[PDB]
Amino acid sequence: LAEALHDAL
Ligand SMILES: [Co+2]
Repeated sequence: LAEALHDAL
């Protein structure tokens, strides 16, 4: 999750 969001943002 943390990484996925880091990228999406
Ligand atoms: Co990434």
